[PDB]
Amino acid sequence: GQAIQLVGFDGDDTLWKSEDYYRTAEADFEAILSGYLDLGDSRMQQHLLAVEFGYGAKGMTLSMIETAIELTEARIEARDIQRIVEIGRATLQHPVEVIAGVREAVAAIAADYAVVLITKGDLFHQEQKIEQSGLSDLFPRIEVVSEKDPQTYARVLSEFDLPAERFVMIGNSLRSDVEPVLAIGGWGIYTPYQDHGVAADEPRLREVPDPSGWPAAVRALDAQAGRQ
Amino acid sequence: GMTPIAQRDGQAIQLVGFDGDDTLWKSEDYYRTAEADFEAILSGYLDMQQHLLAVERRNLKIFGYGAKGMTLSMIETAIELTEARIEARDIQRIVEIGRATLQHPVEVIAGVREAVAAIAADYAVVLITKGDLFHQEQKIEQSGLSDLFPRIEVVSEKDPQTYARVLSEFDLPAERFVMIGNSLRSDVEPVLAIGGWGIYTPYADEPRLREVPDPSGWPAAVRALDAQAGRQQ
Ligand SMILES: [Cl-]
Ligand SMILES: [Cl-]
Ligand SMILES: [Cl-]
Ligand SMILES: [Mg+2]
Ligand SMILES: [Mg+2]
Repeated sequence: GQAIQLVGFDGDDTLWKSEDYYRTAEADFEAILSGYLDLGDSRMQQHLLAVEFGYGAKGMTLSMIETAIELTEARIEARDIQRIVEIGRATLQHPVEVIAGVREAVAAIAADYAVVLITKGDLFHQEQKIEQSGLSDLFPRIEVVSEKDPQTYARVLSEFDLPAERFVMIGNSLRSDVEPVLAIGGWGIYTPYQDHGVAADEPRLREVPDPSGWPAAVRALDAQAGRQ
Repeated sequence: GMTPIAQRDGQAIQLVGFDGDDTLWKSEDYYRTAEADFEAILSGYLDMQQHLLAVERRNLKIFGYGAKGMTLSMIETAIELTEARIEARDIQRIVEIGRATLQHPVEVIAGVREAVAAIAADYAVVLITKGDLFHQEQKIEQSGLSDLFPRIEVVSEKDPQTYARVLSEFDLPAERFVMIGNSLRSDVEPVLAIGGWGIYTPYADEPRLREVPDPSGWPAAVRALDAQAGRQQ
């Protein structure tokens, strides 16, 4: 006898660090290009954007490769393309660091609510991050998906036989973690770490600055769902 | 995530799993084309070559299966084979091979749709495949067979533990599951290992397996396996 029954959690940049490592890869990529191009010139013009193979580490590497070949008019040396491959390989072999307060927060939540990890990305690398994280033991239901759109979240909830009104999703993206869930009648917790359509006065949302606030926020949303 | 199958009385097998690549649709043809285009690029450097297995075997452990990792392993192999002589323009060409493979035409194999529909009349059906989730999802949509495969399960590896996990979610014991595929090693052997049944259809002994040369034989094979299963349980 309670309103919210299930709490979902994003992976990358919610449960564990990810973007930091992609920023390191990007820094290394630009260092390679700086041997060929004047990158201190508002004039380049990437457009890594255009070459997205995907947004995961494999897609990033192929995109970095195409970009480098394009921007250097195919003058880039094979030895330096090998260095871009080593960036992706290094990014793929990154043990993920769990975000401080996350294990405590999930444990506290898992004491009163069912939980599910819903992560979009490369299946292989995401399974590796889940394993590396040590968080498997708190998540008996784990979903890796190719897209976070309303229908994918709906499909997930349909497998739990649970209406969206009894679900809270926690994530670092208003666009891909909160908005789609609101769209099907759910609740969100946003912990920031792609314009989105979330209304400035959205009542079914809390912004929680760090994971230590997630349990209180779930309970707050649960009381609201009970009154509403 | 799979959800428990409604099991029917009066039959023993309840669920039939299908592989995709080289079972429901053509795949290997396109990978062989990829490999011949790769060799054609290399031919301008060297008098394929099989430094490629070396590289792919070590990269499996970071990429898993699929065309994206294949492309990166090809780049790495070409740079090795040509002692870093390979032109960026030709590496460009390797990336295009990979791009082409990632959108390869999905041509369903003769007789498959009728076989699947026939089986689906009496049994739950699931598509179980390893590799790239996004690419495998796109192949089922390109194929035209989406209406028959609402249940779709992409895994990182096809091994007994994985198959057992999939079945645990359907809440089904392995003796009520048949798996159909073209690879003995990946499709059939791991399912036999956890106590299931197998149909082996290679893409051009063992009482719980049938070797069936083409898909038109699959529905009869399922029925025969079901009959055997029922006499034992
Ligand atoms: Cl990717
Ligand atoms: Cl990913
Ligand atoms: Cl694949
Ligand atoms: Mg995230
Ligand atoms: Mg196959």
